[PDB]
Amino acid sequence: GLTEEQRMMIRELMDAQMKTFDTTFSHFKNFRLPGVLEAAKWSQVRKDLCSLKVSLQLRGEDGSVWNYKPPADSKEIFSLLPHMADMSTYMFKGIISFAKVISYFRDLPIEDQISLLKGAAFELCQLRFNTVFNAETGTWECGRLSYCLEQQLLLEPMLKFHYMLKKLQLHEEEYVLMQAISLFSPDRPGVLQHRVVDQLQEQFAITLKSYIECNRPQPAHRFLFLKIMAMLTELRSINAQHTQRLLRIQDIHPFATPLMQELFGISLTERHKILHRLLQEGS
Amino acid sequence: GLTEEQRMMIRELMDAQMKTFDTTFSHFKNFRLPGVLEEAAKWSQVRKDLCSLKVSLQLRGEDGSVWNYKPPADKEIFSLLPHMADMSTYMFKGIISFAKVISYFRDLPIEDQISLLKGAAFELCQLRFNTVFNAETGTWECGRLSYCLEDLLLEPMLKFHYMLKKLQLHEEEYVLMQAISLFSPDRPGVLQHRVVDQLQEQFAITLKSYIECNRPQPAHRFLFLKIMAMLTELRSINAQHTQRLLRIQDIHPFATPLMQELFGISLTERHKILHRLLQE
Ligand SMILES: CCC[C@H](CC)Oc1ccc(C(C)(C)C)cc1NC(=O)c1nnn(-c2cc(OC)ccc2OC)c1C
Ligand SMILES: CCC[C@H](CC)Oc1ccc(C(C)(C)C)cc1NC(=O)c1nnn(-c2cc(OC)ccc2OC)c1C
Repeated sequence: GLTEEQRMMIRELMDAQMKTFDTTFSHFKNFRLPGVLEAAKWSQVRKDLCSLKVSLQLRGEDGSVWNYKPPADSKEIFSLLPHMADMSTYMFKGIISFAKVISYFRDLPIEDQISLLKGAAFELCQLRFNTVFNAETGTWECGRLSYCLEQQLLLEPMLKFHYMLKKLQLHEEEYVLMQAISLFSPDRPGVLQHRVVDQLQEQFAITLKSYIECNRPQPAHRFLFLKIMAMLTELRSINAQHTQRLLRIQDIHPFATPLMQELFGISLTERHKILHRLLQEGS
Repeated sequence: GLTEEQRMMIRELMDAQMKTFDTTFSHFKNFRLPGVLEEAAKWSQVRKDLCSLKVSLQLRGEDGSVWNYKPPADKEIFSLLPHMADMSTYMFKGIISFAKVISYFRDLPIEDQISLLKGAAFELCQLRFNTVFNAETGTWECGRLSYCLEDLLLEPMLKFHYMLKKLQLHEEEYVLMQAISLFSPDRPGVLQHRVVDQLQEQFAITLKSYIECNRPQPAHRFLFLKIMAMLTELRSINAQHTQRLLRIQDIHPFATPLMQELFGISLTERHKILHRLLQE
């Protein structure tokens, strides 16, 4: 059905996903939590966060449950950001390990490996979040941790993206191929090997198109490849929107972890020491 | 009305209660919380104890947020023990200060003060908890903290709080219950048996007189005897749960240093912490 390299290409991506995606978040610990007790600069920031209002649930090995309901909109809308920054950083660290396992990624120059991950970090993080997202309950089920949302919501692009993508009912192979196509974006800022990364991206897209033809005869999956490519384009647009929105919040309320600071621009390898160090460390 | 000495008795008890009862729990900080992670017959008795009064904890925040802790189901039954040990220790400190403000209590020998507090600590604590208990929601409202019961009256402690709240007692009747319970002449280790009994009788007479003077005559003709019956039932619950606490401590230590003295884990030589608090 698939060519020998296509079969090996999917097997490597699926193996990398298994080795680097902590779906139960069993190794996510020592994270911050909400404590137990210039007009437009502050207004426009709040206008977006209301759509992303979530309640946190922390289940334990003994069966107990901690549940955090967020405060209502009235500096109280930034109570969950230190936790989300710790969670995002943990997810990105798994994303970094995902790229290190891919052979086509290791052979790139070290600065291109930094540039590619810097542009696809948010996109690969939301793709993984979609696999743990529950469309019915509106909850991201992250093992011990759960994030439950609190029409006017779908107006937010990130929310509409997760519902549209979950509605496609993608296989694990299609998800990990989306991650590869997003990661190997030749037109990211700072990329040097534009041609090599572009050639790699094209082979992943062909492999995705071929895989869909071999496993989706159903009419519900008509034009699924073109739908996926459109979603990846939309996710890249959402990346630019949220990355700039995040910088505004950091400007008013510092919350980014040291690794997240490198991702935002707050020698290439000299200003990305943590990312450079993580790219040299092995699994 | 009441005699001037009876009025001064209530005025001093109310003054002590005002100075020593943090009704809003504003100073109850730095407490432990459940984390985010033959001996058979010993554990057999322990499980039967903890599963009787399982509660869920709620934490309202200054910003309006709410933390809520649901307990597990049947070494998992020990998750709320450190928090309650912190809560009981804080409550008893206010109980100790309550007795120190009473002049009739300071004039007692230091050993009798230890014996009385040792036997009335649990009873005076549940009486104070009853005033912050909501019968409708089944929740003890301790300011920022709330303890909600989990889906009862079969348990005596549970029916006690509902029956006592049903009486709708005044502040003066509550603080008189505390005095009658504190000045129990038949506590273990009490020496001044006659003096404490005479004091308890004066508190009881004052309580009976207060009810006759501030309540409708026929509707509350047995309200005093209802109160005495509740105090009798509460003293039985004391020995039952204090024995229950000794079992749990034997298998799983959780009691704070002050609680250890309260349980038996020279009367002043084995109650040095309690002795120090009575001196200051
Ligand atoms: C599915 C979306 C994720 C998350 C999981 C349930 O949903 C949220 C829920 C509630 C909230 C608030 C409003 C209550 C705080 C936020 C979020 N979402 C983030 O916290 C988030 N998601 N991705 N990133 C991110 C990561 C990055 O690389 C490390 C670079 C740039 C990034 O943002 C441009 C971040 C910071
Ligand atoms: C009814 C109101 C109390 C409390 C508030 C909701 O209900 C509980 C709920 C759950 C639990 C567990 C089972 C989950 C731990 C326990 C308790 N109850 C105690 O934690 C308690 N209440 N009083 N005392 C006490 C005090 C003392 O000196 C002041 C001496 C000996 C004492 O115990 C014999 C204690 C230790």
